[PDB]
Amino acid sequence: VDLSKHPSGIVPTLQNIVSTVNLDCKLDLKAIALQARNAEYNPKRFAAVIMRIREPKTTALIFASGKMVCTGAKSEDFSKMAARKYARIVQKLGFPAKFKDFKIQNIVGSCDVKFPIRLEGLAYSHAAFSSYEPELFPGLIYRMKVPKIVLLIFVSGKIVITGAKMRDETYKAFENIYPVLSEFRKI
DNA sequence: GCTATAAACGGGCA
DNA sequence: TGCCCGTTTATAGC
Repeated sequence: VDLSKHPSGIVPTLQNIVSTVNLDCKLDLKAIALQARNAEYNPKRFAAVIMRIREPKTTALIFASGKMVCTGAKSEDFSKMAARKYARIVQKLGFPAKFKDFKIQNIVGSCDVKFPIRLEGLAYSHAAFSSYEPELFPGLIYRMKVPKIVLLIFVSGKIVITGAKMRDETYKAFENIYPVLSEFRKI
């Protein structure tokens, strides 16, 4: 384990990637839904052709403007790969699709400090960052400021980390919270 | 299933 | 304007 960005020795698994990209062409979603078998289009419910591929297991959202969203991938490149696959499926249907302005929009990762946490004690000494109402949701909602990352901390020691645009913020935010979570170990 | 979280999207509606 | 819906994913306690 690389103990330079991970002094803890713990590495958050990335669990979901959300990305955008501009096909930079106007599209007929009604037509796309007809010749593609992989596509569902409910213009009332959501003005988007919803498309999926098996590897990388992803779901895409394709809007007439030409903007496209890709979700479900386990990493940044994996997400890019899927978006490339979707853009080419579109090209194959006779549309001047390109691959303009690809952007990693959100990283979601999870990890495990491997010990229980007193969520109340954590929520009590960090009132400015925390939000813990275990009747609505069993997880503490910790909005870190540097970096601006949102952590979801639980009793078991399992942790969700979201709102990251670079995977180093996913890693930094956890590293920031680890010596805090040890402070409130549940014995 | 709903409860919560981040984020892109575009149509709809107060 | 703004807010919802829309998709995905870890988490887990009703």
